[PDB]
Amino acid sequence: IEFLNLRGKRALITAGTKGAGAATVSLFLELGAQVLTTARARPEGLPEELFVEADLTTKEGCAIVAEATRQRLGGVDVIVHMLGGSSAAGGGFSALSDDDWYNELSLNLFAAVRLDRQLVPDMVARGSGVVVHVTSIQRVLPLPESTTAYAAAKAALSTYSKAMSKEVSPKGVRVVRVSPGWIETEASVRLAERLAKQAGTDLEGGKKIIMDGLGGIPLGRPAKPEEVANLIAFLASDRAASITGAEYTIDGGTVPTA
Amino acid sequence: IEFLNLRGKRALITAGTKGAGAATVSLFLELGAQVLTTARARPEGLPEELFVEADLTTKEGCAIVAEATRQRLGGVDVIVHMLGGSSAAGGGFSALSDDDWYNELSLNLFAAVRLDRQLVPDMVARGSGVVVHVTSIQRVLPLPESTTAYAAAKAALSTYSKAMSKEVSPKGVRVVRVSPGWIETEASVRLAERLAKQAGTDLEGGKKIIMDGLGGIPLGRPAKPEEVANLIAFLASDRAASITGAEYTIDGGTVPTA
Amino acid sequence: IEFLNLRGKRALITAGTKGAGAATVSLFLELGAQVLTTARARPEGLPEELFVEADLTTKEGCAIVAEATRQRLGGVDVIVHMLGGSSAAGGGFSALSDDDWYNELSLNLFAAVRLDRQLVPDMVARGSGVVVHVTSIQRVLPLPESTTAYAAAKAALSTYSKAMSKEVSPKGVRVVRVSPGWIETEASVRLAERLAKQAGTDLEGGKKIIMDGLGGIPLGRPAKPEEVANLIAFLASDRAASITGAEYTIDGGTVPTA
Amino acid sequence: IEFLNLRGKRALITAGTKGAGAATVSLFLELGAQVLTTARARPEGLPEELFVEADLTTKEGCAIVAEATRQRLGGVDVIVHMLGGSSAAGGGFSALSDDDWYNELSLNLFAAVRLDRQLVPDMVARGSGVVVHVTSIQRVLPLPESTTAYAAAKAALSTYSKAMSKEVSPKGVRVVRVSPGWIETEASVRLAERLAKQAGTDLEGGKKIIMDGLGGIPLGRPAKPEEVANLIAFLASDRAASITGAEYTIDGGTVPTA
Ligand SMILES: [Cl-]
Ligand SMILES: [Cl-]
Ligand SMILES: [Cl-]
Ligand SMILES: [Cl-]
Ligand SMILES: [Cl-]
Ligand SMILES: [Cl-]
Ligand SMILES: [Cl-]
Ligand SMILES: [Cl-]
Ligand SMILES: [Cl-]
Ligand SMILES: [Cl-]
Ligand SMILES: [Cl-]
Ligand SMILES: [Cl-]
Ligand SMILES: [Mg+2]
Ligand SMILES: [Mg+2]
Ligand SMILES: [Mg+2]
Ligand SMILES: [Mg+2]
Repeated sequence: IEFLNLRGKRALITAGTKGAGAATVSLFLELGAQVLTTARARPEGLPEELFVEADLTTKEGCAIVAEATRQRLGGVDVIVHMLGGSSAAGGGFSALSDDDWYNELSLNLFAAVRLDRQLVPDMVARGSGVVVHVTSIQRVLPLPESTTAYAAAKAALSTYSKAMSKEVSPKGVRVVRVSPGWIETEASVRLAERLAKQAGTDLEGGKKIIMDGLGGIPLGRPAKPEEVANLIAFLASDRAASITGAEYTIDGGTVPTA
Repeated sequence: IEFLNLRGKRALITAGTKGAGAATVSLFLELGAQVLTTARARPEGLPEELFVEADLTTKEGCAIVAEATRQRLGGVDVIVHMLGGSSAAGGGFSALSDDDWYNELSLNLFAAVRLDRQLVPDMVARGSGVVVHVTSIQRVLPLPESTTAYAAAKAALSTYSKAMSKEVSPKGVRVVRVSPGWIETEASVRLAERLAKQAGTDLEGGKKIIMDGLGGIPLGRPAKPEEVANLIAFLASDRAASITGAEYTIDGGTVPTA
Repeated sequence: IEFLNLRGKRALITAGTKGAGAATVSLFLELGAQVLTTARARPEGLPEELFVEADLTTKEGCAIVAEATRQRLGGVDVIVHMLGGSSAAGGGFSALSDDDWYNELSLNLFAAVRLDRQLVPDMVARGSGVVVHVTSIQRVLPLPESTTAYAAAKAALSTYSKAMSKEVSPKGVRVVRVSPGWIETEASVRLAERLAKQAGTDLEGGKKIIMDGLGGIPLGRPAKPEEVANLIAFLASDRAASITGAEYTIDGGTVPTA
Repeated sequence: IEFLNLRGKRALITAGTKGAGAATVSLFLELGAQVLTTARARPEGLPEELFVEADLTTKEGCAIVAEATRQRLGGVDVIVHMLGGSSAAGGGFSALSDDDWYNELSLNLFAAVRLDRQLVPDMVARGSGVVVHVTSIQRVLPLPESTTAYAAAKAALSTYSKAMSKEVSPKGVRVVRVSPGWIETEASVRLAERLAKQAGTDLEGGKKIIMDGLGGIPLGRPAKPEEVANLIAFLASDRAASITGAEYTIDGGTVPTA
């Protein structure tokens, strides 16, 4: 039995170069979806048809991607908003400049907002489709050292997503959130290695430092990119037709409240 | 590609006679699981090996089922606690007798507690497994007319489940909650028909009365039993290995908060 | 200016022998309220008129207190449900017996339920009054070692309280929850001292052990009994006439989610 | 007994011209605080020393107010961030322009962020003080017609506030949120009257239309400006010394979840 498939579905998945983005692109293709993804620069190995080059942190980039989506897919059945991250330095709330706030909002909130504004009305007119906003456990569990503005932007995204669900769910478009905790990437593995040029070393000890900083991960490990992809594919499928306006956390139990 | 399967997995699914319980039993069997389910009386059509007869609202019934599980399955990889419901009359909090409170707790909370106490330690010793507590959106969104004690019992279940996840997730047993809104069953369809011997009639109008009572369902319809089964099977599978200590709501958007 | 007073108000405050219970009794008397409080045995120093002797963990005790309230106060304007606690040993969920579950529910949930059932309808008939359910941060942030059933019972209480608020708030009775974190009592100070007959000693070090177990208290200290009383008196006063159906946390920031 | 006072305390209360802002200014002055408040233009009746003229929706305005605070108060013990509102038209998420998003963020989020960045470090250096972020129930309960961006901005504010509390609470500065539902103002009373030039008329009927739009208010009426002021004064006082990192909702029970 083929429990789940995405055959025929046209999907825009933002930021599919690496990490969970790449894993989600890869899984969607496995499941039969036609995929368009985005990056500032196309990675050398993958088909030109799969990528549109753009800076989604700018309104010009969003305009380009929305149009490319229309031209390449002809329409969208699934949007997965994966673009996100934080580049702010540490030092707490008072070390955040106007630039930092603008950067955090542009990356984590505005790309989804701008793309949705362009693409969702057509989905509503058709009367079917799914939008997945990838938020972050920091939206409920903020970590202040360098991610105060990151957390705030993800909280804006989460509530924006719920608001949109209230509007478009009655019209047949589902809108869900996926909220990951720590995801194991090349970047994070190197971060774990880094925290070992400082006191300690062992890598495992480095990962422990990171996990303790989150308040501990009951599962004892971060999520793999493929595991985030798994949840997103499930939510985008017809096996999830009654799921909308909800946030599905994938964090190994990190968020410690019920 | 076979995205999801449950081959080899041994599953206890409580209360599998009808509704979402029956749909979950049916889906698990489709996906290759060995299933044991429970009811006060076996339905006439289905194999004797599939059912254990017991009253899970009593501690004797729970003792019987735990032992039957050991004898028939030899061990458990997945427990899905589906037993739940409310038999209290209306009249608000002051119309709830001591019997009503006892009944609501015994049905919605104590069966899971008693079974988990017996079965989960062996899963922990093996170092693998999944427990699914089926709660209810009323645990966060209580409706006072007849379901004040029902809501309270489901809230106890939800927090109990989270507590257990904190303890056993580090030992390799995942513990998740599935929180349904209104599920379309034979009982509810007849309820919709009933609210038409009162003012109105149209059935569709009857379902509207029910949905308005919930504060509205953005999706515009209740969940189907098969849709609840879909989510439970996903959570029980290895595609969900990083998901624990979380509650996954399936309610068409009913809960109106982010 | 006398910002706040409780002159003329008749208050039942359960479990007022010590800790926050005693501090709340004391503050209410300071603010002009007529108070009735409860204990298994009256403390030697305080007026007989102030206390009714009863075991509120039994339905007989609740019946006695409700009647004593009617006889001594003639009516109730404010009920503060402070009775709560946990006597379960450690060992996690599987070490909880049927007795443990019964004890936790009887102490933390059933006394409020039984008393409310008797007393609240008269408040509703008058069309004014306040009920304060003292819950616990464990209702959202459960700690599994010895307090799995305690957390579950407090979650039941919290959702029960919200359900009741939906019913009686439109009739002019406010129903609010106060959710304390760690409260500094004689018992807890001795617990801090105890964890020093084990590794360490310093008392301050003992309090650190406790706080770390909670995941840390940002404020850096537990709440004082008087501080819990402060919040309860505010909520019971006419300065809080628009506050109902809400839970007010007093925990020095312990709960780490927004 | 003088339960509560704010004598000696120096308070910046933003946006104190009308509504809850004016009521909070008035109450703080009653309780002995030295107050500085803000508006685009000073209302004709009140002392020049009480107001600084500025447009807090701009970074220049925030710079002006922070400096005026330093000159007029010499230091700040309490900041109450009351500035907020929405000017977006209806039409749902797709009717929100880039200007709308910028306006909603600048008004509801950025004024607090910019002021806090300037003023909070000095409070931290002193080791005492309170910051109150006035959010909105829409941060959890978003209403999509015209307030999608408003809700998102208030959610950003709420999580930002929690993040800051984690950082500065250990240093002796408390950071709390007050989350109002509908507040009765001149503007809203006229809105109620307006919805009567449309179908209906009765004013009471107009207020019913508004309340139904919120999903109903169990209390049956909006909060008064003075009632919001009451809660803010309590939270700013030494009677609330153990309350930090929490959000206190004042909405007559509107938010329907526990
Ligand atoms: Cl990677
Ligand atoms: Cl496939
Ligand atoms: Cl929704
Ligand atoms: Cl059925
Ligand atoms: Cl299969
Ligand atoms: Cl967990
Ligand atoms: Cl004490
Ligand atoms: Cl007084
Ligand atoms: Cl309520
Ligand atoms: Cl006004
Ligand atoms: Cl005063
Ligand atoms: Cl905090
Ligand atoms: Mg910076
Ligand atoms: Mg009854
Ligand atoms: Mg025990
Ligand atoms: Mg607009």
